[PDB]
Amino acid sequence: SPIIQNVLSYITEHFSEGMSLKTLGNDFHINAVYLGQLFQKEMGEHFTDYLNRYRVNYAKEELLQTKDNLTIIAGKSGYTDMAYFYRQFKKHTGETPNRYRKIHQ
Repeated sequence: SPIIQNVLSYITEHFSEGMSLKTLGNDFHINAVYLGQLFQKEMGEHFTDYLNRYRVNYAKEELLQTKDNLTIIAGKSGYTDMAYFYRQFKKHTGETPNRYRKIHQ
């Protein structure tokens, strides 16, 4: 099992919890800088950009499947910084969260 496979699978299991190269490095006992570099090499993008797309893809479905609160949904998607969530959702869907909800729900 190459390291990259283990990390990719780990994201699927834990995407909603606090996660970074540093927490992954600690969990896997592997140098965090190297983990980031290996990720950039194999995936063609930064770890955080992959993780944001993954989280936003969850958020966008949760926004349509529920009438639950937006901040609550961001929390369930792995965001604690709401300004950051707002930026990231816009980046990965092309729309603001509540606009996306409006167009598609």
